[PDB]
Amino acid sequence: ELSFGARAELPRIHPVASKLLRLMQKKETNLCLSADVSLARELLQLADALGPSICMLKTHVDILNDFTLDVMKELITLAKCHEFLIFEDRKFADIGNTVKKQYEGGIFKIASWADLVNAHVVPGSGVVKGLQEVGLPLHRGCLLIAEMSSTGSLATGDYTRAAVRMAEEHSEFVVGFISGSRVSMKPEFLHLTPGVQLEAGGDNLGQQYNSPQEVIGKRGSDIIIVGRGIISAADRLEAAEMYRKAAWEAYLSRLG
Ligand SMILES: O=c1ccn([C@@H]2O[C@H](COP(=O)(O)O)[C@@H](O)[C@H]2O)c(=O)[nH]1
Repeated sequence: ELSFGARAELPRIHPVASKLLRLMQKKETNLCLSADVSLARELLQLADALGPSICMLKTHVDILNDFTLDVMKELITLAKCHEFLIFEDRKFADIGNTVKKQYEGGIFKIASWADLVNAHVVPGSGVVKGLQEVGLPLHRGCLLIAEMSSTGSLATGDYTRAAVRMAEEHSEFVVGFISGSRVSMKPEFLHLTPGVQLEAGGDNLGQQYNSPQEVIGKRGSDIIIVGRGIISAADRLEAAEMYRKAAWEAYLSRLG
């Protein structure tokens, strides 16, 4: 079991994964902020204040009421300044020919600003092939959704195994997983886990929470993704620091 810094140097590492792992090690953070807000100003103020505490900022561009490409330029300035990646949680899930256009084009031009995107595996490997046609030339990476945090998830058993095989067969572009646990035994792949809070509970629409210690320490994931546990708190900086310290110590204690 290797440190993030050592995993950044693995022979088969993807450049996006390497950049991420190096800044995780440098900044002692394995926290991804889920910036689930509707105002550009709030997104940018969170990115600036929490930038030092996070390895990654996850977006849902399609809920920003005042999206423009200039907002994403300003977010990139902050990502470069504070050293974090931008992950658009778009969950591409269509045929290859369609997702290529949804990734490159339209109003959002996701591929122009997102270091990482993700995809569901249910359509078969054409979803990855279509994305990679845009993402490989743009030096991007992708995460496959192997497990989900929500009640009634069908991403279990053979489905999870299919996601791992699809990732391991598209390693030029796929850099890891959305999962609740370590699902790949190959250390070149990242594991990012949403459904994380310090306290037990859930929401009223099927979200289920587990703690950083559970998902990083016991379940062997790499990165926690935290939305409301930070966003709904009064002091979002202190909340981010609490989640960062929790995830980082769970990782260290796992390492030995
Ligand atoms: O299995 C998954 C994959 C993605 N997300 C996303 O991660 C965030 C979780 O936010 P919260 O429940 O921490 O507020 C949301 O943006 C949600 O869309 C999940 O919650 N579960």
